[PDB]
Amino acid sequence: DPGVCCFITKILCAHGGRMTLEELLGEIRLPEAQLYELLETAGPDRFVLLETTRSVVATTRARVCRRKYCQRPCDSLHLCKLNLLGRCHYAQSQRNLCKYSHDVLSEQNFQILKNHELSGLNQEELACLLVQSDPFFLPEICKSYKGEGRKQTCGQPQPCERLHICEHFTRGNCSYLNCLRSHNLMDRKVLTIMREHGLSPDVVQNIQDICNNKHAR
Ligand SMILES: [Zn+2]
Ligand SMILES: [Zn+2]
Ligand SMILES: [Zn+2]
Ligand SMILES: [Zn+2]
Repeated sequence: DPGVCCFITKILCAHGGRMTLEELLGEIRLPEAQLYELLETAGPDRFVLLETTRSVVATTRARVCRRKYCQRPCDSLHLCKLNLLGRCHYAQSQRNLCKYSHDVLSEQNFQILKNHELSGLNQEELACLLVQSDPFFLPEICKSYKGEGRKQTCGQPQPCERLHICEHFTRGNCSYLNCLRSHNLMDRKVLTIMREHGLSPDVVQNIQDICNNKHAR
């Protein structure tokens, strides 16, 4: 019923979603070329390789459902976003119930996880993977932001609290060679907003590197 529990995915997700190639090699006990074969077969939509001496950042094409009022059939995951970010009160309150599933390993999600080679991961491992992969988990992007070096139509009378970043870049589909909108998630103001939303700079760095990878398509 479940798919195969993937050694490489398992190890990366247990180690925070990124490891150096040298670390992974030590864990898997293979010659470098044998590991590269495994990584290349899964492809860049699952394992991002970069120079950091190289590292591997785990990702997935699995995404959380974006429908307002979903009914079957659906090919996406159904779960509580805020919960995976440690930001859902219902994880503490006994008053009423969250409308979103707080169990990523639900019957409903089972087949989707299998379709994406994610069987045999626990909720902590899945959350690590998803939060650095699905743009759904990012803070809102400012639609008033048109690009760098422009008098912004936002920010008055009160400061803008939305990210001044390219939304398409975060979704892996910015088609500009020289985009006018920032692709720099590691900017200090961005990191503050990410942090408040529940994303640490280390998580954002992984997101940055995954998005850089997709932009280089
Ligand atoms: Zn759905
Ligand atoms: Zn919830
Ligand atoms: Zn703004
Ligand atoms: Zn862009």
